Amino acid sequence: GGVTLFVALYDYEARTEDDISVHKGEKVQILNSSEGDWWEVRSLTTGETGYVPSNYVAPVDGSAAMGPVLRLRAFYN
Repeated sequence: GGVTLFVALYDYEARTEDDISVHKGEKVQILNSSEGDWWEVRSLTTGETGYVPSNYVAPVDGSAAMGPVLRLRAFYN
């Protein structure tokens, strides 16, 4: 099957040469989630890659979201 996409929850502004800026709502592909705190991602709006805080992204779909979110997603699908 295809990639599981993630979405930026919050705006994040890159401060160094290692991180990347993302804007809330932008989708990303996860490249390296082998650290808990910082994840390497590909921006699906710029094509750039770099690290963002793991807590600033969440899966777009799937099954780990709280029950009310799963129910609302199903209702509007």
